[PDB]
Amino acid sequence: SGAIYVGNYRVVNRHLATHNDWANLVWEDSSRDLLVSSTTAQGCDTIARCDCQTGVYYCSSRRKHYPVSFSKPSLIFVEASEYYPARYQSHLMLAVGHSEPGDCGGILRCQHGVVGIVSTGGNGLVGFADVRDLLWLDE
Ligand SMILES: COc1ccc(C(F)(F)F)cc1CC(=O)N1CCC[C@H](C(N)=O)C1
Ligand SMILES: [Zn+2]
Repeated sequence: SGAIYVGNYRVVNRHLATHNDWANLVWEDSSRDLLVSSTTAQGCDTIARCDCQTGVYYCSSRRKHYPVSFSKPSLIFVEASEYYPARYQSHLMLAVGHSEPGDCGGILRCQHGVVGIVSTGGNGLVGFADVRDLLWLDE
């Protein structure tokens, strides 16, 4: 679990979104595994606006933060689940690192701020859904 709170927005994994998130929907994209809902309180997370390929993520299954190198956002296959069919997920970045299903929502950050959130994992790999292109999160 986990979310990004920026301004009057809450960014979560779409597959983990709640009834309130769907009832206060701003935007969602199944192909990115993202959902943004509105909030009644101001968020202060800084979204990074950069092309960094190094950063630190929070890994709930280890109660620890890990430094990682990660790929540029791209399309990558993801197998079925209670949430999605086998398909390509866009705006996804991979890194070598530990992750388990409940790790989705963990923040990845670089020196510029929030980069994205854990969305996939498996094989000693960790996938992050990028949020740096969502310029409207600030305005
Ligand atoms: C961080 O997640 C994982 C990490 C590890 C594993 C391992 F296979 F090893 F058991 C599995 C996962 C879970 C996973 O990748 N997905 C299930 C939920 C929806 C995700 C999506 N964005 O389509 C895909
Ligand atoms: Zn950066």
